[PDB]
Amino acid sequence: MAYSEKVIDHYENPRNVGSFDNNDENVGSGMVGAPACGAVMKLQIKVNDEGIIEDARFKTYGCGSAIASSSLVTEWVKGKSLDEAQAIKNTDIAEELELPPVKIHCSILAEDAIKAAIADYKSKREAK
Repeated sequence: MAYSEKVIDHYENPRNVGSFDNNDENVGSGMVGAPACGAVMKLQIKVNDEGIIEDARFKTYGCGSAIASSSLVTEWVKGKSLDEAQAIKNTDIAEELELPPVKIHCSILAEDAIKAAIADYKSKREAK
């Protein structure tokens, strides 16, 4: 973990783009990153009483081209259950957009980021 000269980003001074304004007593957050990858995958989700994903958000964070691995995992979780989304395998996200051989790991973070949110939701109702 180095200084990483790429902090404090702003797109023309947005207005909380990719967020549902604070939590909703049932929102899970998933954040993942890597040292050699030099990036972070942040995605939002919304689960109901039943336990199914009804809403899925995503925020930008990292210097690079538009990441499809995130926009793909988001549209997939949108309407999927907790187990279903957590069942997703990077292999599916890899062949989905056919990521480059440069850092295939970029695909593993896509499925790993979404899961981080599912595990965060259960923690919101586990302690209350």
